[PDB]
Amino acid sequence: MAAGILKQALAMGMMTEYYHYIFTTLDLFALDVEPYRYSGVNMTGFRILNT
Amino acid sequence: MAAGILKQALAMGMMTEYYHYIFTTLDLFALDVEPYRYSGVNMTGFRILNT
Repeated sequence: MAAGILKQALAMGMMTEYYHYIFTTLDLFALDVEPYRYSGVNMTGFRILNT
Repeated sequence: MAAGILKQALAMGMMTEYYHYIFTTLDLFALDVEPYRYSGVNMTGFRILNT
């Protein structure tokens, strides 16, 4: 769902330095983040997998 | 070139209601505009082809 909602957020001009998103999911690290890392959004979440 | 520079402008957070782009090209009408019409940017140009 998070991968899906991010695409919609991009389309909507909401992936910028103005927005900060906290993600509840522990599988945050599984998300393709290539489309968003250059934009300046803040995405924070948690990870229990000890990589 | 215009099709190409628009993609870069989107990536850069520059296809929004704040920006107005005038295009010199007469083939403006040939551009896939599906990625940009919902965003609020202003794109204006000319067309000599009498459609």
